Amino acid sequence: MLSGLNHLTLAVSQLAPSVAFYQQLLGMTLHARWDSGAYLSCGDLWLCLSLDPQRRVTPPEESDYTHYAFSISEADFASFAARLEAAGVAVWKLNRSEGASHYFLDPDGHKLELHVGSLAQRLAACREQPYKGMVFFEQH
Amino acid sequence: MLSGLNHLTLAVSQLAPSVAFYQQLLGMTLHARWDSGAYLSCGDLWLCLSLDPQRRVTPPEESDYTHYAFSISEADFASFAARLEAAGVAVWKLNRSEGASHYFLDPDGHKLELHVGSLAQRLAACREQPYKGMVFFEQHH
Ligand SMILES: O=c1[nH]n2cc(-c3n[nH]c(-c4cnc5c(Br)c(=O)[nH]n5c4)c3[N+](=O)[O-])cnc2c1Br
Ligand SMILES: O=c1[nH]n2cc(-c3n[nH]c(-c4cnc5c(Br)c(=O)[nH]n5c4)c3[N+](=O)[O-])cnc2c1Br
Ligand SMILES: [Mn+2]
Ligand SMILES: [Mn+2]
Repeated sequence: MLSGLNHLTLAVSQLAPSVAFYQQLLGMTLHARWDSGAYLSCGDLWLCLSLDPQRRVTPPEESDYTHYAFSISEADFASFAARLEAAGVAVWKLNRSEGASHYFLDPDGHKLELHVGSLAQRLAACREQPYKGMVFFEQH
Repeated sequence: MLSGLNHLTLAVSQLAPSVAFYQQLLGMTLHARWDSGAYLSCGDLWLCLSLDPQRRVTPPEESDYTHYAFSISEADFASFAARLEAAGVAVWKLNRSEGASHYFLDPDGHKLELHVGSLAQRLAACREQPYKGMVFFEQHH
């Protein structure tokens, strides 16, 4: 029985700039840092940056849809999305679905997202306007 | 203030095989499924598989170290790692650090991991045997 996500490891090409991105801009808590990576936490999330020479800065058009989204409150959303744009963070997708979403890139091109809402709320929204061929699995 | 990981979206090239891998093999709860993806949950984790034609089946040597690790209890580790090997799931890295770790691949080549241990336990272990040039940022409360 799996109990959830243990940690998220991001391959980075430059450790010093990336540590600033997640600690300074995103306000994550930096717990440890060594010559090959760093340990940060964002609430219940264990984020690990690993220095990888195989890591190339990938433009969004040369990478697939794989992305990682962080939870943020409705009140704090607008100001935080402005913070990243004011800091020059690039956007790789426009929000069109339900709930607040801001799609941005990290220094190495990792596709990140700020999303307001939970899985329970997304399912409820999809019950009123479902996707093409969508089916729901309810256990009651 | 960010409150944690909201959801993890994995681009998949074939929706049906990927949905089976995470629901059947990994035992995750499938909540919804449509022509372009599926919603699954793993404890506090919101997992979303999204069908992306841009997704290419990537062998482990052509992708970087980026990986996603799932929590598992000490008791369940051994049997679960045996379950995956019995089903033919490929391994992309051998465990060398503290705690039980099994590195395996999903149908599309996404590097996954089963890990036993928390960040607090990993930090405590690194205080006795630290990594090269490692420094700790403790506030002492
Ligand atoms: O010969 C040596 N090789 N070596 C590698 C490391 C190292 N580099 N990155 C990680 C690392 C840490 N934490 C994590 C996590 Br959490 C993760 O997902 N990956 N990851 C890698 C490690 N490690 O824990 O062993 C340290 N010392 C040595 C020596 Br001495
Ligand atoms: O013209 C159309 N385009 N279109 C796209 C979708 C769609 N496909 N995947 C996702 C989707 C869902 N949830 C998620 C999550 Br959670 C995530 O991270 N990505 N993601 C994508 C969506 N969406 O509604 O956002 C549906 N209907 C339409 C129409 Br009608
Ligand atoms: Mn998303
Ligand atoms: Mn790992």
